[PDB]
Amino acid sequence: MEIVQEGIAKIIVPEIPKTVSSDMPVFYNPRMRVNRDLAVLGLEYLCKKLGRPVKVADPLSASGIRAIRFLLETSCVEKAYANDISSKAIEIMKENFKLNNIPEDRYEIHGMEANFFLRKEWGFGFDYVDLDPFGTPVPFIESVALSMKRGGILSLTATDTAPLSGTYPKTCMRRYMARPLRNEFKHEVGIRILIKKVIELAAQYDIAMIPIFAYSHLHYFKLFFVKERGVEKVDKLIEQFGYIQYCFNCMNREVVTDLYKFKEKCPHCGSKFHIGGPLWIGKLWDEEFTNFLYEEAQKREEIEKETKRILKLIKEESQLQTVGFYVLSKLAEKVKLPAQPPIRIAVKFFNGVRTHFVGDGFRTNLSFEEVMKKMEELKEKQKEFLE
Amino acid sequence: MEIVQEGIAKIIVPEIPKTVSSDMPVFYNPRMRVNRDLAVLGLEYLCKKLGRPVKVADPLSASGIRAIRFLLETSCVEKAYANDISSKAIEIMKENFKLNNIPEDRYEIHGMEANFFLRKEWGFGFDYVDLDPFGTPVPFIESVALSMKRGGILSLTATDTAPLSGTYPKTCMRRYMARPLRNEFKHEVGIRILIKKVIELAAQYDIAMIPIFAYSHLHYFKLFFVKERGVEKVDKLIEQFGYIQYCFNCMNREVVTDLYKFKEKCPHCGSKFHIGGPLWIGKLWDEEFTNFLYEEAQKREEIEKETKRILKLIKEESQLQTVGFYVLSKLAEKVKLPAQPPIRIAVKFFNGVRTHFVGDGFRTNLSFEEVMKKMEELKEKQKEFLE
Ligand SMILES: Nc1ncnc2c1ncn2[C@@H]1O[C@H](C[C@@H](N)CC[C@H](N)C(=O)O)[C@@H](O)[C@H]1O
Ligand SMILES: Nc1ncnc2c1ncn2[C@@H]1O[C@H](C[C@@H](N)CC[C@H](N)C(=O)O)[C@@H](O)[C@H]1O
Ligand SMILES: [Zn+2]
Ligand SMILES: [Zn+2]
Repeated sequence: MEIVQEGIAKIIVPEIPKTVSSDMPVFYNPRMRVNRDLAVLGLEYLCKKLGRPVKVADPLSASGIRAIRFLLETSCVEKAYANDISSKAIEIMKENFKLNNIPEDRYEIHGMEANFFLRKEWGFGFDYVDLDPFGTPVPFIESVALSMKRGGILSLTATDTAPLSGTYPKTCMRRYMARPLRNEFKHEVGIRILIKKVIELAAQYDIAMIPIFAYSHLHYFKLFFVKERGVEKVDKLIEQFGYIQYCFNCMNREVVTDLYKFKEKCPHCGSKFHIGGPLWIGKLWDEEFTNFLYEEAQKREEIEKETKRILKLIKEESQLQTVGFYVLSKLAEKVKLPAQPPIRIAVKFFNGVRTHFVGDGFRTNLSFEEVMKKMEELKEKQKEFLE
Repeated sequence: MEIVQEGIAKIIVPEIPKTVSSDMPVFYNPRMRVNRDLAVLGLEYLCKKLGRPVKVADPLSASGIRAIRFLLETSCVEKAYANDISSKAIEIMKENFKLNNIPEDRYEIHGMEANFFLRKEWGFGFDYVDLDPFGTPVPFIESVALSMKRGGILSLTATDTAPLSGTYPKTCMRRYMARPLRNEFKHEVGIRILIKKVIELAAQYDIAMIPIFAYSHLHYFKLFFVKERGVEKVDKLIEQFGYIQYCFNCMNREVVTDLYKFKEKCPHCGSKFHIGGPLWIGKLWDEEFTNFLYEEAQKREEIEKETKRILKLIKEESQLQTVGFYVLSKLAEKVKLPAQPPIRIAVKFFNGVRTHFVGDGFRTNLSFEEVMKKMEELKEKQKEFLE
């Protein structure tokens, strides 16, 4: 119905509405461009790390765009295995591979349910898997983990951000077995819950799925994991499950890994100290992986400018990783600050860094009390020097 | 190699060792007789409840004994679907169906991996599934839940009792995401952990798998679940997840569902108050289902006498359901009781009932302090009337 270009790929896709959401359930959504850019960069990383030809899986392929961009824009793909349960998805996919002049022996197209596709007796494990569902990836996690080769990377998307972010808490509990927190850093809480779920499902088979990258945008989450083996590595991951206590009155927060250590009342203002989790309380970014993504992205003209800006922000963010973050406007509303300095400047007063999660958000190693003290010191010297 | 009879069935099986464990990994284990008796009784229950022909699944069939006994010893099986990934398992299974003169249109034999077998596009859901693995059932739970019809019953076995019972705690955590308790009621803790795992895996798909029967013997667990639909029912199940605090010094125990409520020290003796769970803190037995099993068992000559005795004990036990139980010998060792009355008599002093879990174990609604008080009152009137 319509021809579009993304990166080096050209594809035929049904016409899409004048405007779409980031998680729009259409055959091809151009707003997922950043997502696919990241997936391509993540694969190139593996190309450079393994230094050999890899086999990649695209179990939920639709137009075939991801598999195609993998083949066209990375150096090491021996063969791409694309799949979709939808028959017309398949037809379109076929024509799209041909449209990009991709040799037949470079790919396989299948029309199976994704779990069956992944669990086929291939005789080999996948080095790279991109799992890109509408909604939750939960139903496919185990099959992906089992199908992947040791040291392989998973490119993952989830669009069920509403439950994970606290809009629908009972729904979140049913699917992820965790209590969410609908606060100023709700998207981070959501991502950490998702990570926990991925890890525990793989852990059932003594597979260690280590998170190495996180990205939140509007109504989707983007994660990367690397698969490893050994019960000790699984154990290490599990040890980094925990909870976040958070106060809606004053925004105080605290990480708890010791079940004996929960506090009913917020030590700051005495309001109810809510509990979020259990969830991943470890790092959201592997420094080296993240740095590579950024550097490699900059060498590619076919990578969106936005992806490059986001990666630069995430690089900065990855150097001061914390559980949760602060939002300047909300702190300001709390202490009535005369004027809010631009976030780039604001973070400096807190020895912090910007976060991609929210425009005026920031991470810091300072304690909550210290942060509030800084909010008072500022405002105090703002008012004093105001004459 | 050898012909054996179990119930009404006659089967050919490889010769087995002079002696075997309850969980012996052989083609056919006669020590699982009680397990299979229960499975047959559970199916007849469904026969009487639905009053129509049912389709049953035996995804891990081996000799075919369960499917065969279902067909021969119950009234309502329209068709049995048996499966095993092992080729010689298949050969044997075929001959066994013929040996029992079962009409061809009454069964189907498949040689697939059990998850693929279960997830086949059958065009119908299974009314009854018997899942009988060596070790953990975890890898098959989701496929079973999805394949089952609403209102269908699951007959489940697990033989990985060592991790669940606290012998291997890190292994338990990896597979079940729970801390076990290697105490006097360790097998109950293990079962409640297993139940929790089953529920949460089904919950991922908004399926409510309600436990209705539990049985622990030596090195295996036997559970029954019924499948239901509706997020509210799933919610109800999740609400019955919780923890058990237990003291190894004095055997004090307490159920905690409120994360804020954990105590570091045992309120009785001040020793460390350990935490087990999260796990199922609800009922282990549906009264009606359990009663039926017992009554129906008594009408069947081909049902083991042992199964009948066990069911009678469980019937008694199901009328006073508690989280955890006490073991007389261990309490006695604690307070040095002159003589331990037979458990049948002992339970009366505690307003309790016997438990099938352990010979001299008992359940009671009395608090720990009350139990200990009874241990002191007894011993006191034992010594006073000793002259
Ligand atoms: N269970 C399933 N098995 C296989 N394919 C599925 C299944 N469920 C959904 N799909 C396909 O899943 C695809 C999901 C899409 N979000 C894929 C998007 C694609 N990766 C892109 O970047 O454009 C749809 O094309 C569905 O047809
Ligand atoms: N993944 C699998 N898919 C299908 N069959 C399997 C799988 N793993 C193990 N099996 C078969 O699982 C069976 C497990 C047995 N414990 C079955 C016992 C049988 N239910 C009985 O009562 O005698 C073995 O016969 C294996 O061949
Ligand atoms: Zn507060
Ligand atoms: Zn104690």
